[PDB]
Amino acid sequence: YAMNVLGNDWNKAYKKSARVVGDVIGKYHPHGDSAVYDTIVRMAQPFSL
DNA sequence: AAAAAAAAAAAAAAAAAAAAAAAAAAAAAAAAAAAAAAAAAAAAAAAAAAAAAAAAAAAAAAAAAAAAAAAAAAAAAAAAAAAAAAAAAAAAAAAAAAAAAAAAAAAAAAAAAAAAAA
Repeated sequence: YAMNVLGNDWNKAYKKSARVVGDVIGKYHPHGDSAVYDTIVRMAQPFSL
């Protein structure tokens, strides 16, 4: 939801993980940046999902 | 073959550390002035020594400041309670010599392989 609200569309330039993690922690998910970045990393990997 | 403990998966909680770059301070370790202390020379004020002397303890005795007695009154110091400072007694400890177990080099000799001769 945070990535969709920011505008990280599949046909647009990449945004840094720091910005997305900061937006998620600030707005929606108050549980520390390291876990959120680990979830983003696992979602991005081609051998996990 | 039963019990027990490690480890790994992924979203969660919470931490820790190494360097660069300049300018100032603070420890901490050195050369190097600078003065005590000590060994070994010559040198020179003090004790000795003697004769010669006269200044202060004895002695008479008055008298004038005195130390014990009496009294009143003020209140310093001593011993008993508590409450802090500061030092030996005893025990503990981190590196540190001693011992024991695993990694790397060593060649003796042979299995398997590669290569070529007639």
